[PDB]
Amino acid sequence: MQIFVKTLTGKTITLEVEPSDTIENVKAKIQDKEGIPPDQQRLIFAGKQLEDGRTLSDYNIQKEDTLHLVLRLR
Ligand SMILES: [Mg+2]
Repeated sequence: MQIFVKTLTGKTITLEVEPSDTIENVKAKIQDKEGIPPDQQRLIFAGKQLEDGRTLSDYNIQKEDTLHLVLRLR
């Protein structure tokens, strides 16, 4: 399924994912597309800060949901 990850400027990063993909895996996909190291990425959905070891399904993320990406220096 596709999900969207919005950056601070409103850019959409579209990812192809499965419900059993982890947040670690999502950050790896973002690194591959955008070149941003996973350790610099913070993902948020429905007000929750998303933990690397949990899955999309653990957060009830569904097709075409919009996550937010916030970045940190390092
Ligand atoms: Mg896969």
